[PDB]
Amino acid sequence: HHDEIISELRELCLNYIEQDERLSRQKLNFLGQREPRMVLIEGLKLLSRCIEIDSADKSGCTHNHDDKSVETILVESGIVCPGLPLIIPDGYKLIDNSLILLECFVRSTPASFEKKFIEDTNKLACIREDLAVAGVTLVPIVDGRCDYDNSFMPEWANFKFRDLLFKLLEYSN
Amino acid sequence: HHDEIISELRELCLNYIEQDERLSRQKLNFLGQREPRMVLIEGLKLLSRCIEIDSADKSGCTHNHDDKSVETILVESGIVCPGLPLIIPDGYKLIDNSLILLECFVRSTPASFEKKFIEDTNKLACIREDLAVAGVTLVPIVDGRCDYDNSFMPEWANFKFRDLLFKLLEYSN
Repeated sequence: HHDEIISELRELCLNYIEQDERLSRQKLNFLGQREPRMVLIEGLKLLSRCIEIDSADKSGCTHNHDDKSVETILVESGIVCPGLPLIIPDGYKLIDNSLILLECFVRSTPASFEKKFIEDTNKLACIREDLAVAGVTLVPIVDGRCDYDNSFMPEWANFKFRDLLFKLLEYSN
Repeated sequence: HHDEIISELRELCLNYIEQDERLSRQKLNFLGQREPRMVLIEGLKLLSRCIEIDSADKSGCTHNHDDKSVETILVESGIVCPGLPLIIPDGYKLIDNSLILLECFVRSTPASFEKKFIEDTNKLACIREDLAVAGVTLVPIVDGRCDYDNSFMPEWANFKFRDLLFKLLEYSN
């Protein structure tokens, strides 16, 4: 049954995902879903959020909890940068006149890993000069990962959570 | 003749490598060599230094000009971190209580690119906790590149410089 899969996903979320406050909102969004395709989508977002927070912590920056744009981040610290592409980083840290910007990703093949690393590098590089004129030095960080492992979940639970999400995806295919 | 190759390398160094002060010492070390194997070694170091400075500038940090260790960097800012692995970053920036550490590399295949990215990531990750106890937050940056291009050299000159270094390597093989 699809209800059994959903119930297993619920118990993994509650018992095996570390109780970090930054995950609370997404865990609740996930637990509030009863429709299989919505459980699947919120489950993918939950596992992605674990990876992003893990990357922000390892990179020494603040996880972009409320999906703020670079434009928004600078405005909130009293920095005016007019005419700037829409970039939503995974992490950020405005320190003195330096703006740490973090992009993280997961790729499973070396060729897709390198392609994505170069794309994320170019994405951040595009705003270096725009920030420089506003007196801000870009510190761009690209964190590429080869798997979906993170500090908030034991490896077996992360694997089981992905196995259950796949069964839910098959049920909706 | 090997003297013709050396003379061509000399003119490329002087006429086609941008006159950035951070390259001056290595350009002079290179120009002072007359033996083929020493011209080759100093030429590889020169092209590597162009890439490292280019990475430090793009990463918003200071190029590690005098190959200082992490231990040394912290001592010079009045930060005592006792018992720390020997790590010489390509770049650094101590800002407030945050230590930006930069590792850069060039790899020509996607598999070697990913292998090296993960190794450089782990190298920096090893000191996160050691720095954390000394009140310093590590901001580790790994800049992987797919080629030897840099802002200090036109693409044709960078290619010719590598072509001439290869002919010098063949002469010494």
